[PDB]
Amino acid sequence: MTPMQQKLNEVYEAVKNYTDKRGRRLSAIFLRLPSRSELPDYYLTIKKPMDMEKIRSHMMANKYQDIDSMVEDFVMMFNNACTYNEPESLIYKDALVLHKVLLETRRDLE
Ligand SMILES: CC(C)(C)OC(=O)N1CCN(c2cc(-c3ccccc3O)nnc2N)CC1
Repeated sequence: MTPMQQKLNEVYEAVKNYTDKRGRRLSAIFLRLPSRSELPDYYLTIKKPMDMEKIRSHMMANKYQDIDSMVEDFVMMFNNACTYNEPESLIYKDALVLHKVLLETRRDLE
């Protein structure tokens, strides 16, 4: 695997694997967004749906030319979560924390 592919897998795994101070894996809610059949209202609040399974499949299909492209999908996903849920909710706070982890991970790989 190229250094580019190694950095992509590392960024993805940092987000996926992060746990909080009590061991809770924050990424669990962001793996699979329910379909529009199951969750119509989300697809009207949210222009471009995104979840980690989609990011993972783009990564296995090498569709990421650089790291910036992967971060954009992650930031899109976390912005989506912070649009659909209110700031006081757990999912909003989990999105904010994983967003910070994402950027700190990209920075550490600079
Ligand atoms: C019972 C039924 C009505 C089907 O609802 C559910 O099963 N839900 C579970 C998922 N849930 C949410 C997912 C995301 C989310 C997921 C992946 C990526 C980004 C995201 O924002 N965000 N906010 C939510 N609150 C919506 C409600």
